[PDB]
Amino acid sequence: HTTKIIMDTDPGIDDAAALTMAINDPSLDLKLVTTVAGNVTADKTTANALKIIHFFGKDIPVAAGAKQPLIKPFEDAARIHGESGMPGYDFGDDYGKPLDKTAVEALHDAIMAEDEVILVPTGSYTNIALLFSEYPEVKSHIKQIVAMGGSFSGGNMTSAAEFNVFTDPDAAKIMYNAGVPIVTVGLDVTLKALLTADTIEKLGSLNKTGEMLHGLITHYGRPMHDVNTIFYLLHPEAFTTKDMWVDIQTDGPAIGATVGDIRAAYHDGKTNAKVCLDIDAEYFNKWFLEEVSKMK
Amino acid sequence: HTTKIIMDTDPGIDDAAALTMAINDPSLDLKLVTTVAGNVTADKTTANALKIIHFFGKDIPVAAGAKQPLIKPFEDAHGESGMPGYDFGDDYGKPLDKTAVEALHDAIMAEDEVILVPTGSYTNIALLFSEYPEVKSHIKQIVAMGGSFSGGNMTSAAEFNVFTDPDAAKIMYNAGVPIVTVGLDVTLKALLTADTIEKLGSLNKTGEMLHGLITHYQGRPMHDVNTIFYLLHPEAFTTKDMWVDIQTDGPAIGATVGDIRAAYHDGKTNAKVCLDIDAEYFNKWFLEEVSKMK
Amino acid sequence: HTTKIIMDTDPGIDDAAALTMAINDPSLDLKLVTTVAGNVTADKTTANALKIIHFFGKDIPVAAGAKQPLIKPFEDAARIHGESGMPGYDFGDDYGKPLDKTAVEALHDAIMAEDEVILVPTGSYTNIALLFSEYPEVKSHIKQIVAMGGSFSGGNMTSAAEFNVFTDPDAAKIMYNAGVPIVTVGLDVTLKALLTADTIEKLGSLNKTGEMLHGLITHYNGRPMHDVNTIFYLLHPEAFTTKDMWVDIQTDGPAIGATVGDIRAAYHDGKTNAKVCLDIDAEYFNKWFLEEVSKMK
Amino acid sequence: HHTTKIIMDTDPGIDDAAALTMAINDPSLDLKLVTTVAGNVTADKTTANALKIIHFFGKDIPVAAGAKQPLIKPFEDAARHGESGMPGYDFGDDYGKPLDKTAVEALHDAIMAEDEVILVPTGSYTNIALLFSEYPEVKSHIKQIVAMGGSFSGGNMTSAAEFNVFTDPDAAKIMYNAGVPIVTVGLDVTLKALLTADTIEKLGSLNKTGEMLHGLITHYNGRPMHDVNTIFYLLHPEAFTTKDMWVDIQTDGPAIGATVGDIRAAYHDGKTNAKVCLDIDAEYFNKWFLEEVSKMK
Ligand SMILES: [Ca+2]
Ligand SMILES: [Ca+2]
Ligand SMILES: [Ca+2]
Ligand SMILES: [Ca+2]
Ligand SMILES: [Ca+2]
Ligand SMILES: [Ca+2]
Repeated sequence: HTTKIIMDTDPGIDDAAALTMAINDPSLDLKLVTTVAGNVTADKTTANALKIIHFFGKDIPVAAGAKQPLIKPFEDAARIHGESGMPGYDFGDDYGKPLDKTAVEALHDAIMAEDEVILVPTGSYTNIALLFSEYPEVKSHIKQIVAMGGSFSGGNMTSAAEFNVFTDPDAAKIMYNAGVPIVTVGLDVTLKALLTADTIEKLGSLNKTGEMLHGLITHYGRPMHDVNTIFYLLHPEAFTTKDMWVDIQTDGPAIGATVGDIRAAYHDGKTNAKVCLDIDAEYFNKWFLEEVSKMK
Repeated sequence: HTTKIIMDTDPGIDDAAALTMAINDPSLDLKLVTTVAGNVTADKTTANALKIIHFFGKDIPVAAGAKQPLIKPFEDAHGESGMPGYDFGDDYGKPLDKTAVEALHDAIMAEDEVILVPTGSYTNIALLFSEYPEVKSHIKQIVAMGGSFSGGNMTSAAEFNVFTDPDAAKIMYNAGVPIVTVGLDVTLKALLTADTIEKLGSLNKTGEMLHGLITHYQGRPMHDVNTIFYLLHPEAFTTKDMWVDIQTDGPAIGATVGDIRAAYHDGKTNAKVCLDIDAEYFNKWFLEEVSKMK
Repeated sequence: HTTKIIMDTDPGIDDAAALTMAINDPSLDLKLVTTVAGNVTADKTTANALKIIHFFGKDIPVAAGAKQPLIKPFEDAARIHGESGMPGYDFGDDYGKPLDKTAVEALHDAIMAEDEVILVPTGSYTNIALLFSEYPEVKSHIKQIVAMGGSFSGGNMTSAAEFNVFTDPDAAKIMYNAGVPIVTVGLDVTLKALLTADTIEKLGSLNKTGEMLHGLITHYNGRPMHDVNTIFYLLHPEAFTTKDMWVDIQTDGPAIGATVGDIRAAYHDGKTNAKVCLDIDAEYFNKWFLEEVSKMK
Repeated sequence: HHTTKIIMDTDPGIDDAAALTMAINDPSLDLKLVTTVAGNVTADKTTANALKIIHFFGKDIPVAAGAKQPLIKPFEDAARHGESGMPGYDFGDDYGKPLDKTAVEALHDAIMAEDEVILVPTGSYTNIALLFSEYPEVKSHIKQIVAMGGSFSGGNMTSAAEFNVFTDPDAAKIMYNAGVPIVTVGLDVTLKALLTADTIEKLGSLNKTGEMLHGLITHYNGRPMHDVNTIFYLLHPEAFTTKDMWVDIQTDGPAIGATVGDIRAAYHDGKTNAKVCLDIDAEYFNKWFLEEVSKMK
């Protein structure tokens, strides 16, 4: 048996590393990749997902999704224009075409086709919120959501908020209230998931995949974000977790905050997320190299 | 010329009267009816739209839409149709095998120009504009039942359709498509008189049907039908272009906040707000239109 | 045999008419007038209150209060600059001085001196919020608050909000949550309290007070009267239709300054914090206004 | 040879007791006044606790009791026994009485008496918000506010919010928008300010002050020290890493009580209102704490 997964992404170098591990691990069956707009437009994140899938010679379908957040106007200060949004390696132009259907339509069809799937959002959550609103019947087919985003110890857009949640707080609130079990892979662990200078050097000489990932990773040691959704699916024993109630702040100066009820004081003992609080960084490094060494 | 219109509804007696006028006026071509959940489930509002369309012998397609608001949990306040006072029978046909969003996307992209007429909460319109922003250049305007600039009905601050899905209303009001706001400011003045309702019941089969719905619960304020009355008789309304914001949290959740002084938005407007109505002409019009029907 | 009252004001022509009726009614004992900043700064509203009290020759102390709202920055487009903020009559320049103490300190001393008082806020509620936070012991001495402000049917700063609440929504929230009984005299009644052209003509020829009030009333220019309806409520509650309900104050977002009435009683388990004024006998308001001013200087 | 004039607003509290100990006894500091606010115990009990500490050192530095409740946010009753709120030592019953005036009134008089003072709030900020609203004239007399509270890396009431800000977010917003320079002594540094087992053992054997502080510090089973870091900042700012930034207070929603730092300087046109403490020399904090207490009774 393989675990059926669907990835919703805004590649993005971090998403490229997540997709690399998901595509190549033989215990995972990646059914579908959807994209959302982020630091580049949905047209560019779509092209980037196609570039990674084509690099591995796979025919995994890509569906382009939401061009904008539900409500929060996208910060143009965060919008890179006339660039790829996934720099540091030449993929060529031979990478194929997305589906004609939207990410929401593709998610609905791919989820309803499976008894059980794990959904893995590594961008802002706009497509997931739209999916759950238009097709709430998908939820019984989803075992778990393993989401990159949030922080319980300090943000990156402000002190209070992490990028994926901050980009579409309203979509994050819909996802966090949907009643599907969530694993929160936030900055609490991703800032600890330090790919060492020694690991990054070894990566660049390993094979064509290692050369590609080295190019993306070194373009700007490196904390790895989105790839920890896949590392959690394969090695949950590498993480320390805590079940808690998570609320999304959707306005005011703390817009985009993932607020954890760390005391369990306010929600009558109810939880909606398994929050990732720590990671084995040594095993993450060993794992990352072991996995890439088996690829092209 | 005929105006192409698409109606998004939660029938509902008020939506029944709106659909009746839209179906039967020869200057309007109703391409599609979509439904949303409200006082009753999306399954029941879908059945109610199909009952009205079938009553006039039309095969106007119905697509069932959103079962719940985007964010705000629906206030539960069993057994009921949600459109009582007339027996439509069995045999009213079936919805499309796609969502309201998918049906709206296909029907709007097939036309150069359409008018969109939401008479429920705005969930399907917000989902449509988020998933398919390419529809917006095909929409001349939105003529929306909802809001109030002079006192609400769910609270003092908020009208039902906006209150039910404030987040969807915000998405619709920020989408850049021209809006006409048909709020409580005019619908509470659109009083169908006791004399009108009596004449309606004896007029014909449509009059009998509308009489049955209208009198199920002296005179009745009519809501959603004023979107169609606006399309056909804009001269019967007093309007003011203004900036409208949607309050989406706090005690004033669901408020349509009009910048009545134009103090806060650098003179920009996103809505033509209906502030008054010729109630006498509304009554005369309502009877004249129904007299031409079955 | 007199009702002890304290007025917190931002005069303002409407507050001048309220103070006029309160000073001159023999069933009322106006112990103190406090001021808050509004369309003009607190120094100007203080001067305006002193002008009205000095016009009637009374001993009534004035204490200057808050210069700014608690939290919401005062909208500069609503600030009237290099002006009195009470135009249409020259009182001269011999109107006396405020107390040395703040409005809050003067309110605390005047309320604690009475077993029972009625508080009558006709500006924004900044002083009352500060008072209840610093000296919650005053609340057992207050029989009720009769407040000018709010709307349950359309605002004047936006469609959602009335000026006095809009000006300091956080102060209004503190006041509305304080557990002192409130009567809300909002735009629902004040926009119906239309002083007719016939009344305003008769007012100007009545006596010195009528001449002074005519000067203030007709400076911009029939006229809706606001703040004076707090005093008309105290003297003639039979002139009003009221409804006890739960009122929340919106303190942020586009509906900032909204008084939200739970008109269905759906959300508060049947609890009430305000008696909301919904209708007024405008004919009696006119008759009363003329009858009262005819008994003055 | 010259002293810094300071005023402390406190809710003692073991952490405030340690802050007051250092402030009372440092020869470069002149503590003019202590005010109190309600927190984990009532304002009556925090007042008693400040008087106990002052009396322990043979001083009669005045204490003025302040606000009994937050401005707006109902006090979380799960966060309020027949308990002192400062256990682990018998201070006896000879500790004297607070001033008759409120904290606000005492703060206004003490600040206006000085050309320059530093204000040091170690509780929730209710008294400071009321002070700045009623007496904005104090602000030109205040060089700086050195505040215990906030976090830019994880809270203690929720993931988003620290206790002092969470307790009265509205008061914290008024303080952060008042235009007086702020030094933020948040959980970023106070959770690193670990008084070691070795330090706490040496403290207990040092003298009567060390015995008293040992009693309070070891009552609940090193120890992170909070409020005392305001005084450690005043004396040894070189022991801290700071960054000027714009700080907003979240006053509603699930992130209520958050101190939101514009860490990118993306949203406020490069304007700052706070010098945020991000790191501390914990080794020097320990050395300093022992050196200071060794010079006391
Ligand atoms: Ca990403
Ligand atoms: Ca769709
Ligand atoms: Ca409807
Ligand atoms: Ca005071
Ligand atoms: Ca006034
Ligand atoms: Ca403290």
